[PDB]
Amino acid sequence: DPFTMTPSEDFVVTDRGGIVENSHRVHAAVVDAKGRLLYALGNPTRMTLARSAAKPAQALAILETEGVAGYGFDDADIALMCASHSSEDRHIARTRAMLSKIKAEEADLRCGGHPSLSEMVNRSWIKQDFIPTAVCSNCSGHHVGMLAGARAIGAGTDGYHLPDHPMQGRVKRTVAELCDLDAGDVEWGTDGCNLPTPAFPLDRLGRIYAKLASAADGSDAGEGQSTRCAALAHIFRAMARHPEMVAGEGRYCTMLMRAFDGALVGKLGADASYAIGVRASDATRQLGTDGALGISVKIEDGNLEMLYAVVTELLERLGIGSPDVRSQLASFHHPQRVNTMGVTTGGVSFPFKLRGDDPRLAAVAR
Amino acid sequence: TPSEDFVVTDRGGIVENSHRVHAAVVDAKGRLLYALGNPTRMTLARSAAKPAQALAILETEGVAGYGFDDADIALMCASHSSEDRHIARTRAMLSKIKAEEADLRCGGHPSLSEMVNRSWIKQDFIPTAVCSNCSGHHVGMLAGARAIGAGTDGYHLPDHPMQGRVKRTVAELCDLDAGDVEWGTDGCNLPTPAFPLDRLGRIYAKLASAADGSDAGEGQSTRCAALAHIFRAMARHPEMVAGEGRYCTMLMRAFDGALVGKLGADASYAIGVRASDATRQLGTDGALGISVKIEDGNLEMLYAVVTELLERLGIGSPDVRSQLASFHHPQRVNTMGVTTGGVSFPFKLRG
Ligand SMILES: NC(=O)C[C@H](N)C(=O)O
Ligand SMILES: NC(=O)C[C@H](N)C(=O)O
Ligand SMILES: [Cl-]
Ligand SMILES: [Cl-]
Repeated sequence: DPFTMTPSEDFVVTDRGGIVENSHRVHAAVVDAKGRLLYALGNPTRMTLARSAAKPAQALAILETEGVAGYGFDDADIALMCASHSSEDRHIARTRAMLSKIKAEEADLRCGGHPSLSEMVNRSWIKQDFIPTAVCSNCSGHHVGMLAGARAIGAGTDGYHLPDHPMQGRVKRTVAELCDLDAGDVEWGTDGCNLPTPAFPLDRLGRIYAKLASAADGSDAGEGQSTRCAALAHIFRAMARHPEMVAGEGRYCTMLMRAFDGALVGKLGADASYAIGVRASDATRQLGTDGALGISVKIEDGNLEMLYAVVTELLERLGIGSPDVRSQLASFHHPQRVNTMGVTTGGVSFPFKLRGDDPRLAAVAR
Repeated sequence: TPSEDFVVTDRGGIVENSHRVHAAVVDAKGRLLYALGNPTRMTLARSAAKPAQALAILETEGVAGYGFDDADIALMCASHSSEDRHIARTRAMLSKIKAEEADLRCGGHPSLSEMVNRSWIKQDFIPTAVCSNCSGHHVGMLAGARAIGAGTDGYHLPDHPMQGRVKRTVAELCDLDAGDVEWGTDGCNLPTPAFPLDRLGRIYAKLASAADGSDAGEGQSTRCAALAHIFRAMARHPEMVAGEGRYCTMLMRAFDGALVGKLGADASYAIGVRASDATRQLGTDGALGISVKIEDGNLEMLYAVVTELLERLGIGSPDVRSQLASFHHPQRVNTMGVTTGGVSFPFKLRG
């Protein structure tokens, strides 16, 4: 019965010959520039570890640290501070360039190597028996930013990654401020790169990216801006102009931002979160808001292939982009289900229902 | 009405991911003894149905003349890691039936073992049909085709007599009518069945029950005798069923003949447990079957839940199950060696 559909039924499902294989619960929030909730799937206020979808907010703490401007970080450097890069050689090279700009060494990094986020890079590493190091971390440009901030204020580079360090005090404050949350409403764990990483309600992730895109609109319009809005507009512009620094070739974030060519930024969080800040457009206005928009997504079970499918389907349902823009993401939207002899064995479907109904139909966030 | 049963991973006490678990524990006739989630969930068994499909091969007239041995039969029940020793046995079995690799209708794929696949990548190796994790099963299907004079071209299509036999045999083992088993196409290009999750447990209860009756000298039909043979072959050659470091191999080695277990792609699992003090404490006087499906398809979580289930059920000693400790509580350690989180099992088995 379609007249009693509920948030708890918001799934992305794969099939084999029409028989259900796997299904994945979806949570999504679409918010305006003040964080007002416009559309939802699942539980839009789910307490969620943002993971690297929080890196642009952490990068604002770096950019607002007195003295950092003196180092001459350029837009590509700042995109790398916002990144989960593929450890391509240009990412490793830019990390070494940034270390030189602040006169630090790779031994000053407290993040660690891992297998590349790109299969193609990993394949090359395997052939050469290469063991990744700190400078290869997908979060290396962010760790260099944190080192830069520590040096700028005279705090010292030892322990920049620890919560008692002044840089982490600044990060924690800035994240809660961008979310419009009290400190006790943001929880903190330890990330794969060994930095504190925040958790907060999923819609406030959307809220951070609606503020990024709104700042981009204020800047493009020539409006006087606070130092913070100017810094948010700089982050937006850096990500959108250097999206390959944010991820890498073949990566969803890079292909999404190239496709939209300035109209939005997007960023992955590990274990299948996603965030998008959408500049004001005919599409946002048709959706019922006069400003910018933020979108945030979490796949409950952590599946990345399903995340990219769902995010792409969500952009289509919200009317964001053109069929031709979004067709650049078609391999993510409808993942190949082809067996070892080249026969198509099934596919992906999206039995979820965006909600903004009989008044008696309860939408219990689940 | 199924309850909400999850395995949950956390980072610092904060929920990261959660995975819905379905499980059925059944006795030798298939009566439901304990459950998680929806124990009758319609579920693609994938390679957890390989032993049942292998019974069709073993029951085919003339197949006994090829001289397949127990390790060979274990390969027919396998999702092996494409180790060089699995490749060699696939070629050996092709020689017993006078076939060649071109006769195979499965395709190569990245190895189920990460270590094997990195070895292949380092050497620019392109896997072929003989490397398929289901190669031994395909060689069995070729064997049955040749045995009845069916012709080896198209042994994998539903209208081939071998597939007619497989289709009929799966439903019989499940105790289902033909129309209660649904069929899709597998990664290896064979038909593959879907049926209620509890019937998967039932198949494996029948495997273990046949082993019990064989070990006791009982009046066994030809079918029970072959089910017993399948159980013995898997328990005696668990490295053919999977490979080094693989959960099924380590589970079966740990238990040393008391059970068999088998993985299904997209995170199904089946165990047939021979009658024991453990099963008697669980309230049944014969063998027992266990089947499990992680709704979202996560394998790490599957292995964790299966081992937690063995512990809840008291199957094995604590010493035996501690051999699976790395699967039971997967590592949650970051790139700098710091423990960042863990796995929890906030569910209760319902009886
Ligand atoms: N892209 C990511 O979310 C990576 C994550 N920040 C980590 O270090 O584990
Ligand atoms: N292990 C498996 O279930 C493999 C599966 N039978 C396939 O061919 O895709
Ligand atoms: Cl497939
Ligand atoms: Cl981690």
